[PDB]
Amino acid sequence: SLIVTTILEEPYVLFKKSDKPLYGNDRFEGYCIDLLRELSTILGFTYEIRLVEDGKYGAQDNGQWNGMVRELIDHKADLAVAPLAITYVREKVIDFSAPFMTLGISILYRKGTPIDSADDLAKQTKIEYGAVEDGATMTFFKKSKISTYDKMWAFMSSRRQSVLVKSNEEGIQRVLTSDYAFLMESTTIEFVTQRNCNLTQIGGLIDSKGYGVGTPMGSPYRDKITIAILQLQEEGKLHMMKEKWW
Amino acid sequence: SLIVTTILEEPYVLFKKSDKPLYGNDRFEGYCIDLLRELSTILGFTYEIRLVEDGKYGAQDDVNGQWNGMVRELIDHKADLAVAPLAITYVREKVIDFSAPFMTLGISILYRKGTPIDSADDLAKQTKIEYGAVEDGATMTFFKKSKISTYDKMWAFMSSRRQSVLVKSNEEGIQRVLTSDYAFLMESTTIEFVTQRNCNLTQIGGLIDSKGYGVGTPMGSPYRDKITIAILQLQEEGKLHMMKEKWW
Ligand SMILES: C=C(C)[C@H]1CN[C@H](C(=O)O)[C@H]1CC(=O)O
Ligand SMILES: C=C(C)[C@H]1CN[C@H](C(=O)O)[C@H]1CC(=O)O
Repeated sequence: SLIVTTILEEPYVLFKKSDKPLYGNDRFEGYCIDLLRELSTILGFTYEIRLVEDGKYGAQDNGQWNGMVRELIDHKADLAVAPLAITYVREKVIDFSAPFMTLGISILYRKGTPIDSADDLAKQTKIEYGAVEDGATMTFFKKSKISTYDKMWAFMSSRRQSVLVKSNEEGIQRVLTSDYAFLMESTTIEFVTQRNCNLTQIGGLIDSKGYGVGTPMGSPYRDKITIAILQLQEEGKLHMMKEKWW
Repeated sequence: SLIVTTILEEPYVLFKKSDKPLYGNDRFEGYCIDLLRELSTILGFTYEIRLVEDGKYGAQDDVNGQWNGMVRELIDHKADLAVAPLAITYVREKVIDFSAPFMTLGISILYRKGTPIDSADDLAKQTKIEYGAVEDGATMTFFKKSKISTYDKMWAFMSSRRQSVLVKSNEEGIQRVLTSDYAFLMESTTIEFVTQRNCNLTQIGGLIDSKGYGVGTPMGSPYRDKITIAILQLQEEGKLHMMKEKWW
């Protein structure tokens, strides 16, 4: 039996709503749960789903790793199945399957302003902007030497206290209730904009990355999961699953 | 010193044009060459570029189970890396390893502008307009393996007309499109290069699937995750994007 570490994030993983109380794996549904189930069928493993205790994805603080990334490092889990960005920093410490979805950083804002691009935000200060603290998105800006993104980070880091948030939900509410643009992942933006008609992605994608299944470094499951993902992708299951949940 | 297998394909890999004949790695330029050089700098390896002898990418001979092309080179440890527009596929992954993708693309349709043909389904449900792909390439293999109804049907068509509608290069496919009533199934990245250069050609519909190109290594090779890590760095600092801009 595999321990599968995950995190609450709609529509990837959520508590299934029902009257009768649900137990163990039944409690969960979502794109990632469907994925996990499809993988389980192809590969022939059983599993226990567990929500990462510290509720973090995985960042380096003292140099300590946290979240689902730490769980894999310490062998406290076999797989991480969540919207976990495949990144340089994470890849040095864990392994990732080939990506099951592709995405990019982009901007969440209200409809019908003059704001048209990242550069439009960067060259002003009236409209505040930020991102989830210590997430892949934030780290991209923190490390970027592209001139526009450098400026944005200078803005964000200096207003760290007030513009950086602890979740996508927190960021979304900010956008809805104040003059604020949220830097978030395009896949999540798409879900949100379908459900709030007054909101909209601004500009295009700022970068490119994927979500992958995480495994402890050197794990034999890696390429097995990779092969499974490619199979699923080519036969259009991954696509149906996106269509289902979006 | 690493042995790097590759193949001539614009704008990924090409012979540098010059009066004086050039030697070794100097002979080559392109997106993939730039990539290889950037990887070499990050990882600190030296290398020798070699064009794959049989001039194939990699399919399994379905009579005798022999692999060919760059995939075969890696399997046999005749090379350390394959750097080319080598699609990361289910069948190939079972026999070699791939880095994380340096480019994302998908199968699409190259056709002439301003017909009623709008999708793969439109092609599949007729026979007047012929269609095909590079023989034994990733695109053909996708249709050959697909259980999607429309694609299954397309493969029935193609395989039975194997004689005449499957081609040996992108270039051959393109000439076909230009000079007869034919739609060419090819990779979207290549479509884009081509359409920028022939003003009467266009992409029909959207992407039929999604895949990446990755650097190939022999299974269990340690180079894998090193190269992957290098690719993620290059992707995150926007160098991969600049490189595409440069060559397109
Ligand atoms: C905090 C969110 C939910 C996570 C999700 N994926 C990204 C990650 O892998 O860290 C983060 C998005 C972001 O940083 O904007
Ligand atoms: C025969 C072309 C040039 C190659 C290139 N990449 C794909 C591959 O990795 O096989 C093939 C495209 C295709 O099959 O349409």
